[PDB]
Amino acid sequence: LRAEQTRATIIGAAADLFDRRGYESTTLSEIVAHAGVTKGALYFHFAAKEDLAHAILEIQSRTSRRLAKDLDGRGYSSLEALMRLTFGMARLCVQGPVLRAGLRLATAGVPVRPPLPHPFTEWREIATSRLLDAVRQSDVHQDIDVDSVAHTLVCSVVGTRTLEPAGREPRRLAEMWYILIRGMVPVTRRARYVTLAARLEQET
Amino acid sequence: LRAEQTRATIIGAAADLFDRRGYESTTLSEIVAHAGVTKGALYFHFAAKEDLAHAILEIQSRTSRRLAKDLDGRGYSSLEALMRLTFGMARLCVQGPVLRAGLRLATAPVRPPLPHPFTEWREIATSRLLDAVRQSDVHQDIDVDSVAHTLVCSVVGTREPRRLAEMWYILIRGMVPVTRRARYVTLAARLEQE
Amino acid sequence: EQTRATIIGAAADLFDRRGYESTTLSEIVAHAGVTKGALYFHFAAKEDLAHAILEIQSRTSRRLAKDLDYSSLEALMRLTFGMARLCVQGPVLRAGLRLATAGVPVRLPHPFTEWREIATSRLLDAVRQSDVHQDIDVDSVAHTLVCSVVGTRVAGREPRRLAEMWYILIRGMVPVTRRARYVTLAARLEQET
Amino acid sequence: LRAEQTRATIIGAAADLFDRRGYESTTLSEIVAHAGVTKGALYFHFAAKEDLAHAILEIQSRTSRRLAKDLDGRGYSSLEALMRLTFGMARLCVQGPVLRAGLRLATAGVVRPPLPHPFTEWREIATSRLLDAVRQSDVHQDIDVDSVAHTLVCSVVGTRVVGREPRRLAEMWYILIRGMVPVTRRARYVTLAARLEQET
DNA sequence: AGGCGGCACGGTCTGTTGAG
DNA sequence: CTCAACAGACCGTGCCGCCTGC
Repeated sequence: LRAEQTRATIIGAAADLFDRRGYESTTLSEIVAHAGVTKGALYFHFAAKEDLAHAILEIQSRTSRRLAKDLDGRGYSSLEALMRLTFGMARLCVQGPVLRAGLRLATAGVPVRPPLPHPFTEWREIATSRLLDAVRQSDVHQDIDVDSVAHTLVCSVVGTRTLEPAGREPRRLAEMWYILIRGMVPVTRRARYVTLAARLEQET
Repeated sequence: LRAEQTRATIIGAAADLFDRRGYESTTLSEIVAHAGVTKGALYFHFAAKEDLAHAILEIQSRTSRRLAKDLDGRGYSSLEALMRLTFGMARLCVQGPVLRAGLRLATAPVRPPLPHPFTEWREIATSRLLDAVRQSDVHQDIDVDSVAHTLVCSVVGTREPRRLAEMWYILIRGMVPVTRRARYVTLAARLEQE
Repeated sequence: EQTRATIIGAAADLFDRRGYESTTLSEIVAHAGVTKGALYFHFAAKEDLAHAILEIQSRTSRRLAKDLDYSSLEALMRLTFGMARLCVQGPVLRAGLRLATAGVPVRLPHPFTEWREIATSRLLDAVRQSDVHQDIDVDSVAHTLVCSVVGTRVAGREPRRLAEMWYILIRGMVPVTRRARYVTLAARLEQET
Repeated sequence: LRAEQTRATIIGAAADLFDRRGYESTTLSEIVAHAGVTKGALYFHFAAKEDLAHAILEIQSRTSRRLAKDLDGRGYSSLEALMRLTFGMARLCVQGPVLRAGLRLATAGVVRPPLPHPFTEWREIATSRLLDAVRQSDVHQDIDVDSVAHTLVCSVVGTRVVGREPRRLAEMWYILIRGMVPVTRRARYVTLAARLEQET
């Protein structure tokens, strides 16, 4: 019946088990423990734990797909919506147990279920195709890089940060943009983005 | 240490399998068949599987101690020694897999009390990017962190070192004074291939 | 229902080659077209499926038993070439043959002690009519008669595998009197198509 | 090699459970406890339990060739060999479950050369040894050897073991001499066949 | 520094029964 | 005749350290 809800009950806890322990360390006895289900109830929705990793990566590529287009519509444009794009994933990497594992389950092991659209080329091209918009609007410089800044961006956005608690993850991201707009914005409206960066910290 | 090359060829294949697979993805089955010796010889140089991910990181932080002292033996500027160190610590993670596994192991667990590479590399910059402020090659206002948090996926997220100097421009155009900026900008693009 | 004969016939082609025990209840459902909740309204067990596929065999061995209209020795030799033309006719019977060989969760009488006890009655009654010698160990015959037809493949030539096998018995069992009366009754039963 | 003392302990208890419960039911957790080893001591000798088939049917096949070199040119005829050989398999069909499992695995392994296959290796030794048993009497000049080949191999099944084998075979041979052998050596070939049973 | 062996879970999935 | 969930061993083997005759 409505026990289709009793399916993300393990995903929201297999991600916390994926992000903290890693992939090849998450025992299915441990995953099925942090949930409230039995060894066979997990198999009814997932063939292998490789199928629990390729489906948990769709909950990431589809939760940033509806936050990079549905977030638009009205308000923000070019290099102004790129900041709000990050200050929201930075929240869901803290206030959400799911997609903070997808950032790790995309470097320490790619899933093996066809097809394989890698999420890094989904960020090193959603930013590039939006970074290209800032040159034709005088929001950034014109002599700067065109493709060497995108892979530089989705990079410091990661920064691993695990090592440190999830309290300085959305607030250190504000320092990343603080240094970035120093070598991009043509100085005139440089403080127009610092005013936004220092205020996007404590929200989603 | 005479015929100790037995353990010198174990970590050579142990690092290649820790890179083209993973840590636990690689078992002792192939790691002794891909190397070329029995398990009875493996347990004469190493105590366990974790002692490999403890003898590989301690050769990654042993190379991060030789090249770190080879730039302080000439006469570089503190900011110059820091930026010619990120091009040296990136020309090694492209060729040899014996040091690429340390890039792969220290991500998905080091054995105590060895200093972790992330904690070490992030404090190598802070110590260097502070004497680079005492020489007034870096402004005093900007917080020095500003560290390896940005120089992370330089090789992870995968000409290639051209991406390294591409972000050095964005840093110098912000933390380095506008006068001494013309030096380190053209002295970082001076050579991206060596 | 009609599906009662569906999850038992499609489950017969997946029983012989696989070996029953190695046949998953998932592939049975997938190869029958039914559901995993439809099987358990008609069987409720994979053990109850074996007893269900042997009952359609033992009740077709006693359904061919209603043929007591020739000589008592012939009302048995005709069953031999009447059984070889059944275990090749479709997946059924063969799946019952494959199941009876290995572990049989039977109980429908015994798997083979019905073809050894009731395939000797239609032979002992052929002794009191003097088609079989009265001074032979008759129980020693049925215990060593239900093989051969089991075959060394458990080609396609099976009647000749049994016709030139029946001849060995009709030389030391059936008297020299009516010996050819059943020798010729094998080359004529050797032709099917 | 002490492993030979252990590898023989595992393969023996494995064939005992193969003879009774079959291959598709022999629990691996029950073998190591029925033999006296551990789950890993078995893996050092057998990866998967398909190697408990190419190691059991390897003995069943080699012991067939070891019961042919003892009867090479010993002095037996071309039919006296198959007579003292059918009671040769009657040995380890009761005294040892090893070869007893060999005369049972007719479904498992369904096929991979150069495995002799326990039926092509028994139809051959029957057919290619009756070609000389049709010359020096013993076999009539009309009995198709290729037809009794598929009959001779099945017949060794005998009983429920597919007792009751070492005595059911005696009647199986006595009822087969009368219908294949001349009436001059019919009472002479059943001679060392009624006595060729009171010990096997 | 051997070949042989000790336990234990890694995950895959099996034949099953309560919601409605 | 259904979609759901149920526990449980099924077989691999991974990783180690006991006494072990090639």
